[PDB]
Amino acid sequence: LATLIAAFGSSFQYGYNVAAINSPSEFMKDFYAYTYYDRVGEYMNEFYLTLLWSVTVSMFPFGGFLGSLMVGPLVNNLGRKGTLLFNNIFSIVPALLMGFSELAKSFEMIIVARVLVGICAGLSSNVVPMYLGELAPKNWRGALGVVPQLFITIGILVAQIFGLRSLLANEEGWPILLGLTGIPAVLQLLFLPFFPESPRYLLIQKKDEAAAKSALRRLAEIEEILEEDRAEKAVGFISVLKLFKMRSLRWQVISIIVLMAGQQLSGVNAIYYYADQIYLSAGVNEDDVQYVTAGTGAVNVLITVCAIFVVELMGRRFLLLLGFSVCFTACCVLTGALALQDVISWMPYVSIACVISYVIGHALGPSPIPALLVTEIFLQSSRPAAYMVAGTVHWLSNFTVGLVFPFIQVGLGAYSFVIFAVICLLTTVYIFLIIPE
Repeated sequence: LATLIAAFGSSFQYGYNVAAINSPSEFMKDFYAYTYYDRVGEYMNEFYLTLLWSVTVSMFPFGGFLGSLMVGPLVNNLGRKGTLLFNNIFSIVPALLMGFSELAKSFEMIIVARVLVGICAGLSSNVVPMYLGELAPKNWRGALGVVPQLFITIGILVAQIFGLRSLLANEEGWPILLGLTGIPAVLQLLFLPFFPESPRYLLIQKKDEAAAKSALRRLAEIEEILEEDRAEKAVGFISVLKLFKMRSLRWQVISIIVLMAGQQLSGVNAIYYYADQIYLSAGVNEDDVQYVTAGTGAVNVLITVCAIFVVELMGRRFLLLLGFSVCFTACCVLTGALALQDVISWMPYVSIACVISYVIGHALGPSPIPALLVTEIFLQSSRPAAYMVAGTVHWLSNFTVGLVFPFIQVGLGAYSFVIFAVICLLTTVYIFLIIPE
């Protein structure tokens, strides 16, 4: 039960690394600045420290983009569980890199570690539902729709409570907080080895029938069912180019690009990355920020443990529309209470509610649904190529929002969220006019 739950818990390690850089950030930037003139001797420019931190944060979703490309040759060779072991021992390297980063320097042990810890996440985000998908029985499969998403939300919360001002978030304790991401990796390297392998991979790729049957009975019925990896071999798979070329799939491709971009450019990760800096940016006391972000993640989990049943029962289109609308109206009123701060103390309580109300709205339609629709609206042939398009749009949008947002709230100030409302509005219009159930 516990190890069964901790088997797919690689999603937790993703959720951890997303918010893991929010809390220590204040104490971390100092580490950059004084390390700089402890070598060079001159102070680092105010902008370049902001440019360098934007890199630290945005290397993670960039690494995921690279790492998500490798999932194809890896699982076609190493296997599902095999690849899952590969990145785990490979996840220890960036983990201890940040943990011992206290010793030498940030320039490598952090930034180069962030891209390396991103490769693991972008890689597992495919393999994990892939490994769990082939193991699951025929009829009962899709119960995993919001299930790993729940673990991502917990990872965010854990990083926030461990990133509390009191516990690991401080000058001396932050490397322990960063390096703590390797603990569930070394924890998974224990329980997973005696977990069953992939039956579909062993029979088809490895051509071993005895290896497929033995792991099947743990759970020639399913054995002959795997002949659908033969029938599908003749059907072939559409390329990424032919996706755009096909007039049949155009309003599909256009939609997932809009959904994946809209989801990420909505500024959802702009929060979990920058939440500490976001709350400070309006009404919140320097002490209160570390406490309120921890609550924002708690709310996020409560909505996610809800939306698992809500997503399938309430429909695909409505929840999607309702979400981007809430995320739109929460941006206006926020940009908003940020704009005029003279009404304090009346304003800041509103701003905090706006961030919470945004999280709630995004955690229903915008976050879970787009990934689901790609599996549905695309045929088996175009499904592998469709995934890559959606994936590339997701990570690179995630990349840019993590990149530009410090410069946005620096440049646009209290208007920082105006660009997100424009996105939410444009997305809500598209998913209204075009996308049906």
